[PDB]
Amino acid sequence: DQPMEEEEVETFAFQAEIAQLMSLIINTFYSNKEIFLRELISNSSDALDKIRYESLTDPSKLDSGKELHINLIPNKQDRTLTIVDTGIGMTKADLINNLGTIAKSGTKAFMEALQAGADISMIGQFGVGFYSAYLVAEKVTVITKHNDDEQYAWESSAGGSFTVRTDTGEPMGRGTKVILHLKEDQTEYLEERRIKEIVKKHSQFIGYPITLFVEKELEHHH
Ligand SMILES: COc1cc(-c2nc(C)nc3[nH]cc(C#N)c23)c(Cl)cc1Cl
Repeated sequence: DQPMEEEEVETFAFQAEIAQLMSLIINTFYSNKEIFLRELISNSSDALDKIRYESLTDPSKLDSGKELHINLIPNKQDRTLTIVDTGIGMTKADLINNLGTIAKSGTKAFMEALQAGADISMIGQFGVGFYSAYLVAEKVTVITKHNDDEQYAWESSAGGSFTVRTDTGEPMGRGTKVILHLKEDQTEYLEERRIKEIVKKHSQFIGYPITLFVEKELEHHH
């Protein structure tokens, strides 16, 4: 009897300082947790800047999709908030290198800044704004697709490790999805009014379309 599907999953340890940062963030009380969304939208914008730049000299970079935009997708039934972009995306090595195993100077520097009295909202200036996701999320899943490459899924609940595997669910043309599985007391970020006010307040200068898709699984059809 054959399995419908089978795939290899790799588990990697976070570099020490990244593990420390994630513990501080996911565990500590902060009054301004809404900044996570700003940080994630900012990273999407950067990724969109990148594919756009590459396409300037090689238009075929956009064969996997010309539209450059950001989508925000609250799903109250799954208790997830997903941010999707059609940016450059990442290779498997990119995921492993850039989301856990190699620490930049900004990781330690940021924690030093916080100890010296800085605010968590500054996190983006240290290049680690992604991890601010764990202010509101207990688990984060990153689905990503780069040109000429397969679709991969990265995931961590911040236990000091993350997994990587091939994603065969729903094929993306190109880009990245960051799926936040929200903490039970952070479900306000699934509400339309909350998402809208946070984007209005913090992402006014993002130069790409940002579009809300309110997701609901229709009855008897989950
Ligand atoms: C600079 O540091 C990071 C960047 C990205 C990232 N990279 C690319 C190519 N696209 C993205 N879209 C949304 C993202 C987010 N968040 C994102 C991630 Cl997932 C983690 C880190 Cl630590």
